[PDB]
Amino acid sequence: GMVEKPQLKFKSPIDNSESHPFIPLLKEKPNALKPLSESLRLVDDDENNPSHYPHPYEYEIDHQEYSPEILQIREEIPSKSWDDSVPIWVDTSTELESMLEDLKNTKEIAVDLEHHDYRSYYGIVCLMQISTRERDYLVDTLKLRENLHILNEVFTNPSIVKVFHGAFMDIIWLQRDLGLYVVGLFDTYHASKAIGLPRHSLAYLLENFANFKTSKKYQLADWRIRPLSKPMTAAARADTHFLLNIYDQLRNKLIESNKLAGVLYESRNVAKRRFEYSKYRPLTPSSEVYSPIEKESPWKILMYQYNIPPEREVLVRELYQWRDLIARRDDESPRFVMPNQLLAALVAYTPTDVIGVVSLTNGVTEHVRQNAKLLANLIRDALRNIKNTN
Ligand SMILES: [Mn+2]
Ligand SMILES: [Mn+2]
Repeated sequence: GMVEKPQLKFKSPIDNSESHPFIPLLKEKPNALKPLSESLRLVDDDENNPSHYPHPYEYEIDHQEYSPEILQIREEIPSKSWDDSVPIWVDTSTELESMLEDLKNTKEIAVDLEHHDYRSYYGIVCLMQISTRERDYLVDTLKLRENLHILNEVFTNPSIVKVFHGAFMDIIWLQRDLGLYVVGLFDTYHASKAIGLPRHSLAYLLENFANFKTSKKYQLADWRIRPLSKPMTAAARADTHFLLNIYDQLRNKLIESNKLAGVLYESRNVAKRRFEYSKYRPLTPSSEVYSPIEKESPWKILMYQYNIPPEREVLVRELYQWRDLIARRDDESPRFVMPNQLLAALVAYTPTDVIGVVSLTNGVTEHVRQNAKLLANLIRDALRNIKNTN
């Protein structure tokens, strides 16, 4: 079909202006050790790190003690039979409340998410998967975008282990879109590395410990689509359905070889990762902070040198900045507005009228088609400025 942009239905409108450092969406702060008061303040310009808000749960992540049953080798619990249950679809505040009540009665849960970034500037969390020893949950993070914050009661309860595989970006996505934080994380990716398994991916773990073969024929899928297709519903359920059992085996092996403390340390730091706008990103790019990383051509004159002439970097740069502004304005990804190959195509052929712009041998996007005149003017200016100057 066409898929209507889910953003249009968000309770709170999106803001890509980036006129202030990221502000935590957190209004309440359960399992608090340090009041939310001190949390929402600021950290005035340093030199390495410009002004910004700190991670609202950083303190707890450092002080909150782990569940004593995590340091103990325990009899593992096999994953429940896939066919013995259906994944529980959650898309109403009432369904959300019941799941929540259920999660509060666990010792650990497995969590994962599905994300979308083609038709959104920063990106949007489209689905959340949660598994208990007994059931698999599929949460519509689109329809419940503003309600999900209540999961912090469990996501920040240090008495409940939250298991994720390589959650470095998921931690970022969770705060940015849902204002969710995690205290009591166990990252199976770091567990796999510490133990020294040949491969460290989720698929590798699923294949060898749960005899489940994965199909990456969905990491390019569109998670905004409602209802979810059977195959996508299954592939999402598979992210958390087998994870707690894998958690048991890796944990026991870590205790058995005295490496658990290191994995918990690595995990606390994954959970401490803070999301910030590229504009207010710290100088030295560290793993402690994340800011939007262009998924396309090198800022300005690209290295994909489509034989990019000398005096055309000004043109290149204007196209880049124009693209970014339109992307931000319409809340779209830069590639949806204009992919590097098209941008490159414009710079290479330098069309100066609408006909030239829309008939580019390569092809054209809706945005380029709708701004053909502006682009033809922009390009014409670039050429005129060249013929002059020198
Ligand atoms: Mn994930
Ligand atoms: Mn997935």
